[PDB]
Parts: sequence; structure tokens; C-alpha cells
Amino acid sequence: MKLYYSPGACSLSPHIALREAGLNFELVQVDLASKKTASGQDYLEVNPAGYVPCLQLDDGRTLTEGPAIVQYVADQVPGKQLAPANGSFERYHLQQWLNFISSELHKSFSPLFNPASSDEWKNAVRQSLNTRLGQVARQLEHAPYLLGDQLSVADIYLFVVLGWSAYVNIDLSPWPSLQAFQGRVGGREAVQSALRAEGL
Amino acid sequence: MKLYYSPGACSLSPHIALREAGLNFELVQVDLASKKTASGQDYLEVNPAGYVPCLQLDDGRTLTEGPAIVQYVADQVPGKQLAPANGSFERYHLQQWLNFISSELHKSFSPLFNPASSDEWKNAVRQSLNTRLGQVARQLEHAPYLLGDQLSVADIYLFVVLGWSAYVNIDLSPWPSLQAFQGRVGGREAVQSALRAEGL
Ligand SMILES: N[C@@H](CCC(=O)N[C@@H](CS)C(=O)NCC(=O)O)C(=O)O
Ligand SMILES: N[C@@H](CCC(=O)N[C@@H](CS)C(=O)NCC(=O)O)C(=O)O
Ligand SMILES: O=C(O)/C(O)=C/C=C/C(=O)c1ccccc1
Ligand SMILES: O=C(O)/C(O)=C/C=C/C(=O)c1ccccc1
Repeated sequence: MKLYYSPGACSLSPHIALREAGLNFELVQVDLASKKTASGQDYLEVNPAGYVPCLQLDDGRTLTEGPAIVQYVADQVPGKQLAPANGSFERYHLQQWLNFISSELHKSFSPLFNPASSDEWKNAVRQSLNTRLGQVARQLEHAPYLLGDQLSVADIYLFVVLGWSAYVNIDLSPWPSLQAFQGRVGGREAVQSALRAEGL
Repeated sequence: MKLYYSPGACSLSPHIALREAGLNFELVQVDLASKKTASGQDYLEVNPAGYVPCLQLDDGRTLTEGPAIVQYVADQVPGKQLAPANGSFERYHLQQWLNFISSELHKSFSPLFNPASSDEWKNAVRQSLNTRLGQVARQLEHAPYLLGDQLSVADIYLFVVLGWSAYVNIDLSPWPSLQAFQGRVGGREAVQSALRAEGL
């Protein structure tokens, strides 16, 4: 099993998930520019859209999109309880949060990283983010994790996205529950092992 | 079961899925400007983020995010095969496609429907879409649907987002396989019933 990744990128979410699952896998780094792997192979042969993550199975079969990948990972080690059982209502609730993180958080961070983007663009996105962060913050007043008392792959994804705040000049202090969350997920061994393996 | 919708918005996706599934439900229109439902209820009481779709279950529980909703819907009628079975590889592959449509397609249409979006934002997004729609056109070149020969809720979601192109002046002429896909899906009785039901 292979995870195509780039240090600090959103591929850190499946990376943390794999560790939390206690699975073994190979990291393959990708040059996000020439779209070539560390071993000099063409990545657009693996993922046509040219982004990370991509999970490749022993099979040769592949999966892209974080929310899909992290669900595949969790379902390999149900004992770890990293996602609700499929067919339970809480699994749809997991998927809801995964899509929220991806479409409402992650995609809003994207143009803040972009040097080309105007200041009128960035400021509109920053206002939307503040609002969406407020919503996530309120959720994390109810319980230490997005779905309650057990860590799920949705918390892992959220931890990764929130960790980008430092690079786009977002202070998380206005939301005590988001800082409490960061701290709580930040100090897990699997998470640390993942940051270490990525040089962070 | 209630579906909160706005005519022609992304909620048309669960709408079509519900009809494909043959399920009983009540459409509840939402004024996206004033954020009031048809009954005059404050819609933020229902979805804290303020957007459609939202699925309200018989028992009062709610689900947001298109990709979560359409999976719940499909899982209600497994005989109809609107999604591959949970735990199968092809179900992760559906979630990949659903997250792709949401984060890579839908979210890039969003600024185009905005008057207050700068022409810089719009030009960038149109370019992202040109590339991303190319990837989907290639996917739909030698197979009728996203997952192969079987229509799924991913195809329904794609069909709805593609339908937005006329309203924001996106020409799909460079992608004949996408127009072919539109005619393949748009010709289904549940799709045409939903269009009619939304007053379109
Ligand atoms: N929709 C994709 C987005 C993946 C994505 O935005 N990956 C970024 C890193 S966080 C990337 O590889 N860079 C963008 C690119 O070069 O295309 C997903 O959720 O997996
Ligand atoms: N992340 C949400 C996005 C939903 C969404 O962007 N809905 C739009 C219509 S397509 C909407 O209700 N408009 C936003 C608003 O009215 O403020 C999802 O995938 O369901
Ligand atoms: O969301 C995007 O468009 C995107 O490419 C995000 C990438 C983020 C990073 O690679 C990254 C690396 C180190 C630290 C923070 C962020
Ligand atoms: O993508 C969005 O965030 C968004 O607000 C999409 C809106 C879709 C529509 O309401 C719509 C309605 C009729 C025709 C085309 C589009």
C-alpha cells in the first residue's frame, strides 16, 4: 500500500489516519510541479488531476480525494473505531463533516496560500472562513471531537486544515474550543509520528 | 422526510435521488436571500451554515452536505443500486467522485453566481473548471457513467452542476462526452419529474 503525499499538505490527513490504524504502507513523495514521484515516475499516470493525496492498494487500484481515502483506511481497522460502522446514521454524519471540512474549510484556505490572488478576493474568503470556523468551534463545545467522545478521521482532517492557520496568519485564539481541539489531537503519538516522518 | 431546496440549486441533486429511489418526501422551499423557509421559519434553525440541501428525517434528525445526503438516500433502496454497497471498493470510488464534484466542480461554480466576485476570481475559477471538466469528459468518453455502466448518485450530482453552465455562460462544446452524458441522464423520468416539480 502506497500513499502519495507532500509534507504539510492535506495528504497529512490520510498519513495520520494510516498511523492511527496501525497499518503499514510506503510514503511516496510527489513534486507538485512536474507531476513526478520521488522515483522519477509520472504522477499524472497515477492521479490525472495531479494533486495529493492518492492511496494505491497492493492491487494497483487507487483512490483519490481525502474524505474517500480516510474512510477506506478507517474501514480496514474497525477495531480502532476511526469511523462509525457503515449503515449507521453517524456514518452519514461523519461524511457530512468530511465534506464540510473539504468544501467549506480546506477550499477556503487554498487562495490564501496563492500569491497571485488579489486582496479583494482573499478578504472575502477570510470573512467566510471566520464564519465557518465559528460553526466548527461551536460544535467542539459539545464534545472533545466532531462526533462525540471518540476521535474519527474527520477530526484528523480538521486538525490538518486548522494546522494551516499558522501559514496564512489566522490566529485561532478567538475560539477556545478550536485551540483545545488542536492540543488534544496534536499530542497523540500517531500524529507526532506523522509530523516527524514529514519533517515538521 | 423533508428536503430543503431552492429551485435549480445543488439541492436538485438529492431531489432527483429521492425520486430515483421512489421515496416519500416533502419539498420545503427556502428563500436563499432572506433565509426563510416556505412556512416562514428561520432556515438557520435547520442548517446553521444557512445553505441547501438539508435532509430532515422522519424522526427529526438532520443531514447536511450533498454527498452525505445522496448516500443516505441511496442506502434506503439498495435494490435500485444508486450507490455501490458500503464496504465495497466501488463505494469508496463513489465517495471519491462525490468529493470531486463538490470540491473541484461545485465550489468553482460558486463565485460565478456571485455579483460581488471580482473578475480576477471568476477568470481563475473558469480556468480551473476548464481543466477539471476536461478530466470528467475523458472519464465519460468510453463509459456512460462515472462508475461504469451503472448510474449512481455521483452522476446525478454531476448532472446538476453541469446544468449550471448555461446560466454562467460556460460552453460545453469542447466536451461532447459531457453533453452526451447530459442527454443520457436528463432523459430519465425522475430527472424530468424533479425539473418539473421545481418549476423549471
Ligand atoms: N479535492 C482534493 C484536493 C486535494 C488538494 O487540494 N491537494 C493539494 C494539497 S493540500 C495539492 O496536491 N496541491 C494542488 C495541486 O497541485 O493541484 C481532495 O480533497 O483530495
Ligand atoms: N458544502 C455544501 C455547499 C452547499 C451550497 O453551496 N449550497 C448553495 C446552493 S448550490 C446555497 O444554499 N447557497 C449558499 C447560500 O445561500 O448562502 C454542500 O455540499 O452541500
Ligand atoms: O489547498 C491547496 O490548494 C493547497 O495546495 C494546500 C497546500 C498546503 C501545503 O502544501 C502546506 C505545506 C506546508 C505547510 C502548510 C501547507
Ligand atoms: O455554488 C454555489 O455556492 C451556489 O450558490 C450555487 C447556486 C446555484 C443556483 O442557485 C442556481 C439556480 C438556478 C440555475 C443555476 C444555478
